[PDB]
Amino acid sequence: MGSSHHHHHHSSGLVPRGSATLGSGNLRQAVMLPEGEDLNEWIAVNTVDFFNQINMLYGTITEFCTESTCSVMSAGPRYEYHWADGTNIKKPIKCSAPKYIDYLMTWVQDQLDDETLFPSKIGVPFPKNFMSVAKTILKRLFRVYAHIYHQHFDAVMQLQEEAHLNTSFKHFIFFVQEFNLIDRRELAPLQELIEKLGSKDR
Repeated sequence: MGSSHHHHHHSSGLVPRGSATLGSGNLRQAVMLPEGEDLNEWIAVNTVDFFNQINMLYGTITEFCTESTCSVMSAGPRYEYHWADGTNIKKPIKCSAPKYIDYLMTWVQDQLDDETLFPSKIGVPFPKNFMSVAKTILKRLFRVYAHIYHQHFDAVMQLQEEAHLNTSFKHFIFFVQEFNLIDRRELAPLQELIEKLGSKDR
């Protein structure tokens, strides 16, 4: 009615900071054969590296994957996901991300440690066997990678470093593109995520 006085000042928004930076240079050499090495070896060399780099960053964000939200996966005695063979492998069972991922990284991690598809001794045919086996491995590395994007994109940011996922994607594409070994529809689900993200250079 008369002379009243009222005021309130407040503005919160303190964002935390303190992330580390990895100085990975001379990555170009890692994209193309070293000086002059065999191709069959190159493929096997980059596989362990590629899968190791992708499998490594996923281990930090994989812990984020929670809830049944995983399109339901097959795992367990009664029903489980088997590799190599493809005779009826699609049934609903209790299986989370860290669970299905295990079988994904397991298979891959196995071959990298299974002296048979790698160069060591004479026996297995690289230009025939290593190709079929390697084709199943490469497809697995990317497939699992996308998991971080779709299944838990936010999880990437929640871990401070997010550009890492996108950065590694370049080497995953540039590498296959440089040698021209791309194929399958796996490439389809790529132009979309790139367009949505955009292009930030400056």
